[PDB]
Amino acid sequence: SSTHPVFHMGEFSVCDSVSVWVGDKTTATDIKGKEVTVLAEVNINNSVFRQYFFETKCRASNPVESGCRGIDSKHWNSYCTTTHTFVKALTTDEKQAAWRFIRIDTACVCVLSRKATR
Amino acid sequence: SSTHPVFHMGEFSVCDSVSVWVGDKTTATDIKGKEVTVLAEVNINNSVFRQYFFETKCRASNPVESGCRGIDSKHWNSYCTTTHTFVKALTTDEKQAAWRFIRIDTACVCVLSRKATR
Repeated sequence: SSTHPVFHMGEFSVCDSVSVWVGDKTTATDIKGKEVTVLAEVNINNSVFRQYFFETKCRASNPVESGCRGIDSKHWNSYCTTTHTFVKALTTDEKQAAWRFIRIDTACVCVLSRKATR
Repeated sequence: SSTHPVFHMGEFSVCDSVSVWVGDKTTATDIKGKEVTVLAEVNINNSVFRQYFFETKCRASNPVESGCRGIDSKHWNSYCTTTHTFVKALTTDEKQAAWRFIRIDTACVCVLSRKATR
């Protein structure tokens, strides 16, 4: 059936990623390597904001049984790597809410390798 | 010459992306569609933090003259789309610094299309 305009003449990617705005994140690692308790809402003094985090995870580490879709999996070995970044969030290491930079999954990238070790 | 272990037996992606931590971002659009002046440092009351933004842009919209590297550009048409996300930043719409959600470039994804219009 030709009743499919490729979703939206595109949109599909080499790998399937899922981006979720997580607020129920209770723990995250700061850039300094500190595992801290993350707050769903930022309580500064008299202001509460729902911050949330856009965590883009890999739905599949290998959309196809060889690597990524479209990729010549004979010369190129592929896998979906979830990239971690450090985001400015109000987090508490114990009983002190402070603005830190915590690692969240920002994207899911398909990496290519020539599958040739040296 | 075989003096190349594929950089790090991988790392290379279908598309070339550049992730920069920008602090000199003076303007950004809030999720509500408000063009606001972005501050390099967040001045709340008596606390100044250097926030910065991780903007991952596309170094090339088409790494190869057909689509993306490895992709069968005969059945799949490809191009690198820079994904925009809204990040919680202290921004001023004029003379009021407030925590808003501004669109930054978070990733550069290679999208695939069957190059077949319906």
